[PDB]
Amino acid sequence: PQDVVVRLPDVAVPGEAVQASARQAVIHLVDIAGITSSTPADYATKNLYLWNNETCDALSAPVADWNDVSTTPTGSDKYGPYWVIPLTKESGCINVIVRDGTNKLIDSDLRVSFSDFTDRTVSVIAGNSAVYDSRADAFRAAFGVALADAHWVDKTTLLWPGGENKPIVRLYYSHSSKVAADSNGEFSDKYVKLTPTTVNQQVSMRFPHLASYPAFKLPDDVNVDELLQGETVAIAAESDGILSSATQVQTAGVLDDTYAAAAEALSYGAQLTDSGVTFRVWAPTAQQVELVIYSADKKVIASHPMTRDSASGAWSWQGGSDLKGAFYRYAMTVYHPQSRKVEQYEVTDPYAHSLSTNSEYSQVVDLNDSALKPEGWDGLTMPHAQKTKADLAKMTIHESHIRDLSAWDQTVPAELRGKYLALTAQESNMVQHLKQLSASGVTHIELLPVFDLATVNEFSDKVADIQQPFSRLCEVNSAVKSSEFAGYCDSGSTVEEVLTQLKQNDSKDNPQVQALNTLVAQTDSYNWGYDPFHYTVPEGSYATDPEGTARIKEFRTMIQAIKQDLGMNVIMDVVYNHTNAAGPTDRTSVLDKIVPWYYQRLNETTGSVESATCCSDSAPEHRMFAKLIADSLAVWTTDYKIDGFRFDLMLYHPKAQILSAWERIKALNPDIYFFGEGWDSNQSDRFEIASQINLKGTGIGTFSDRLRDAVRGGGPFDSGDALRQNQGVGSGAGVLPNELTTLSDDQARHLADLTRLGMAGNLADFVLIDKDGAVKRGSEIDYNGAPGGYAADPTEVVNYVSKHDNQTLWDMISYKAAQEADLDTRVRMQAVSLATVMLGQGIAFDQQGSELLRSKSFTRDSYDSGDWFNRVDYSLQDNNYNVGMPRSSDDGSNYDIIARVKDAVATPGETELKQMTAFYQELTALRKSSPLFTLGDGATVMKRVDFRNTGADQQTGLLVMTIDDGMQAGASLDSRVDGIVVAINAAPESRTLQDFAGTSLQLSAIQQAAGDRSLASGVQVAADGSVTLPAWSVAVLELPQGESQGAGLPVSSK
Ligand SMILES: [Ca+2]
Ligand SMILES: [Ca+2]
Ligand SMILES: [Ca+2]
Ligand SMILES: [Ca+2]
Ligand SMILES: [Mg+2]
Repeated sequence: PQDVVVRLPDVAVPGEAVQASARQAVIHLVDIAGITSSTPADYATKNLYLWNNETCDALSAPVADWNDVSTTPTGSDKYGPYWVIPLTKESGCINVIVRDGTNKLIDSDLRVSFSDFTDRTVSVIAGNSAVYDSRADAFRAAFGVALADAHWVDKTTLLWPGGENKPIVRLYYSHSSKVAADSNGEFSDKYVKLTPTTVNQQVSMRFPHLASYPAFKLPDDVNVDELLQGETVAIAAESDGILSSATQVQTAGVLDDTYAAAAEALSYGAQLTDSGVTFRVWAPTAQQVELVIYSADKKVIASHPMTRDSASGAWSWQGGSDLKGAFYRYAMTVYHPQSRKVEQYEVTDPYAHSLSTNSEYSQVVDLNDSALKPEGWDGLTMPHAQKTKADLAKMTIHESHIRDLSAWDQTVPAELRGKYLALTAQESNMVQHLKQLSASGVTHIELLPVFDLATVNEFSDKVADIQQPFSRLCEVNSAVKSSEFAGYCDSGSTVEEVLTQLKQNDSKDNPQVQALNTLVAQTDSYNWGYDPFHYTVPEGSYATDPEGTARIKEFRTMIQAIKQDLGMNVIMDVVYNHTNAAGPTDRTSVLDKIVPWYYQRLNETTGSVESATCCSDSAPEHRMFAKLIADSLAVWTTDYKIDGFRFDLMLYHPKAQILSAWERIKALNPDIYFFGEGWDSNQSDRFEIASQINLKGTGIGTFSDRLRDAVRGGGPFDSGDALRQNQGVGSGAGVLPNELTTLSDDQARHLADLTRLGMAGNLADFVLIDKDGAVKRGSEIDYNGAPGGYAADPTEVVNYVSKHDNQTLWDMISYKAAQEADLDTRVRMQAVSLATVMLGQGIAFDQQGSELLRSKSFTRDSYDSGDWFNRVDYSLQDNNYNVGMPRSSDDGSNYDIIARVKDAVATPGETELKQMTAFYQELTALRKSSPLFTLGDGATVMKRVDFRNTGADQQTGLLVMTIDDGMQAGASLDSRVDGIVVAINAAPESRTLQDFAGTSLQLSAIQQAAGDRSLASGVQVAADGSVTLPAWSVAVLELPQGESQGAGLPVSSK
């Protein structure tokens, strides 16, 4: 109360010096440094550099010379100088650099658009790149709250660059209004005073990315709880109280430091107890939280102020058991820093376990009700074991989507198409096909998002799908009436029929199938679904009824049909790395409405929600989102009997957080498998990321992109001719070049190093002979500058050559195969490509439909390309190749290479699909045919797995792997063989192996049984034990085991 008062400068908010007249523009430079009076600093040395180019041309007399200082102010007053600037027209823009001498005062090349500011009278500030409509706007920005680069990281620490070595540094706070200079131009709100200090070790451990920040300390007795109830602003002033800066404050650090210990010990959601129903939501900053109860028809029937727990920041209320089945939301009164208002809105439960249609209301549910279980649910067992590393290694995954599975299948009842329940249609083509894949050794179905997505409208009246009349499309899609396809609104045919008609004159110059599908996408039922609305409710649109609990039992019914009828385990894709939206207004913003700025990751400076994932990046590094994630997985594990989880963008999570969720979930079922994908994240400055490298030895799997790229050819950024030039091992790199490629023998040999290493589990320490005949460890094989091998156990590696994202395997082969490769050869290229995965030691993963040569008509990113481009035809008429040019916005620069390559051979038909399916089941039956294929343990792999045909003189494209079951490896794991040879001859020539002469090698039984339909058809094992391999073939051979264990195929010490 003896304190210096922080205040604005004792001047009025400036008006405008001059308003531009006709064919003029005007620019003010607001001399804020000067208005902080003392010196009337002269403006002669101030000048404008001005020029025309092709974008902004409106200047009338540019002075192109850079060193000409002559463009000095037209005039000036106490707030600074201004410039009158002649122009050619009033519609356009002009380029401006602001200078003192030749020195830039604003580094950014400024541009003033006459579209934005129609009075072409604008203002700018030295050191700021923004262009304001008036000097008042600029003045208020300079002395107003801006950005959010202050971080209240624990109870008594504030990191803020803006306060560095200023004499006055304060935390201002206002419960009910936003902090602002009052009528006196003074900041009269309450404040805490901050004194300079040095960051803790514990704070630098928590926020390494902020450890260079100037630190400040809060009095030890500050009432933290009360400050976090409203707006908080950090302010810095000079010794006379004139404000230097004010910024908003990011509070997630202090929120964990104050509440997370207590709040972690509580359970959340609408919880059926024995004494009724307990509701609890975490809202440590909220002013009020009322529980609103809704009737079935969504009328308010009760509203309860909840009880705040002071230690946790959680709010709770207990009601009657009759509340089971009731709809509810939380009515929040809470300050949101993005809008700087105390907001009032109703939000669904982030811990919701049941919802109304389209997620508008959460719903009280007891998932343990036998009425939400199909008959026998409680005794449902894992058909495949996941205990030992060898168990895990046998995992053979079929990555599928709910509509991809059943949308086009006429043999699924119509009401079940695109539905969880399609999986119960035991006579359908789709289900019978999955049953046979299971019998042959596909072990796992992996589901694309079946949690509650945001992007499909669950109100069936608001949706039109291609099996329905075009008129319905025009009814629900207002853009169709004013499109080139409007005439079809009265046509009388379905949208699928119209798309069929559009194929005929579809081409790179008339991409009309795509053009119509783009509109169909906006309002169909189709999406991959990587758009989280609620993390722990099934998706509503995949139920026959999305209103209420029905989806819970239909979902479990599907889980039962997969494990029990189909005999496969079930993996869920999960997307904890982002939310669909944030802020206080978006319909699908849930977490960020209830605890604002806590669950999203924000830029350290502006406080904007980062979007590096695509969308609204979440903050799994914060304790209560880590809890939300683990609690969520727990429900999917226990109540839905999910056997494994695949994390989208896992490397946006801290390694420690993934490992913590894993230990928590292993406590419920120790056999649950975790894995994820990651290639992009640069969150390394904030924490140790859950990456391929950092996860060595943890037992968390990661998708490997090493064998993928090497066998497909190229990489995901390829476009244009590179898509054809970058051939892979599967499409003839080196051995069957196409007319565009320049791949050298050395490059092709490098691809074979990557593939072999992946077949041995992509281990860091696996020793192999490289392309030049040198000894190398896996970590020493280059993958675009990084260590290639990175795992400790093959169970940490998921191999694949096709997946839902990027082009299907078949479309890649169509891009890259030489013209002379005929259709039958392309089918074998598909099979040899998949043999490197299926016969490798890594866990085997594949896209639903590779066994049908699945195509997407070259679409590279089909997440919103509808039933049309994602079609899988289980009646086996074709593979959905050549059904139209793909989406132009993403594949348009590829139209030239598509048109060139597309019609090289005929489109696969029933004969090729059935042949591929046999190839596929052969490969999966081989993979599970001996324990040697799935050793599980890295040290065992290194002990037993070797390769022949290596070095600079290798026969290009021939992969020969040996797996030892003989004396030098230890126990005999397979009673019937002393060893196994895997020979993949991905080449146009027949090849002969002398490596095994004299050993009584013989072709495996499975392949001999397949006969002329085998991948090994035509293989010759001669008397002397030499082996002839046909072009484009896969052979699995074995050393038969005698009365006891033999010499097998010992690995050589290199
Ligand atoms: Ca103006
Ligand atoms: Ca949904
Ligand atoms: Ca869509
Ligand atoms: Ca044996
Ligand atoms: Mg960053």
